[PDB]
Amino acid sequence: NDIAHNLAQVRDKISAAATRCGRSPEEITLLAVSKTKPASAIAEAIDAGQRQFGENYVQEGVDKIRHFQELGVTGLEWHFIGPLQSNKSRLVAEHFDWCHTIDRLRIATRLNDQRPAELPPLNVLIQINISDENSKSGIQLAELDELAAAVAELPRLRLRGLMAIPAPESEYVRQFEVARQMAVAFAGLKTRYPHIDTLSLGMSDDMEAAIAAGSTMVRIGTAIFGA
Repeated sequence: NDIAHNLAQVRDKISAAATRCGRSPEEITLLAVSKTKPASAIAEAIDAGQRQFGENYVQEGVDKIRHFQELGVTGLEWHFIGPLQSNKSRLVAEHFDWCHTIDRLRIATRLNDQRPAELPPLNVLIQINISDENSKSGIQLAELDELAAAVAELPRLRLRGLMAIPAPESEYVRQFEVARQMAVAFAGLKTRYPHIDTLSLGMSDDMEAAIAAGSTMVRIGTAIFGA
């Protein structure tokens, strides 16, 4: 396919979905999910104006980060959106700008400790397992207040909101209901904690329900880079 054309098509759908439910299209960040795609494909996306990329595997993501740092491309934002094992946390703390997958205090404390002080604080989301019994990633909502309080004190992290990967769901009604559960948790978090502004929620198949429910960031891979 053509990455530049796909990017425009995805941005159009995001913009339409926001407009339909009265939201401004600027409220929704497109996170281009480049896992398993070569740097040359990311390079095409960059040449077409895309600046935020999400990677699922640490060494793959760090190799790409270094590649575009050495080319001297600036303005990029790299999000780690895969599960994080403790033996790979240092590479994430030293190179990524965001991490969506905080689901236990020890991994956040490791990231905090391994983040150099000269870098900006690592932007982190707490991941909720909202509806997926087949996943072991993410916390239950009942554990959120406690974990958020603990994570919030880490000086080299910045708690920015929540992420979830709901169980696959074909019914729009259930897509919206599950997404609203996350939006409701997001809003409650936003009242007490400072600078809560990111709800990472939604991919191609549930994009409309996620945006209608209150997502601020959709994660799109196949529809941009192909399969």
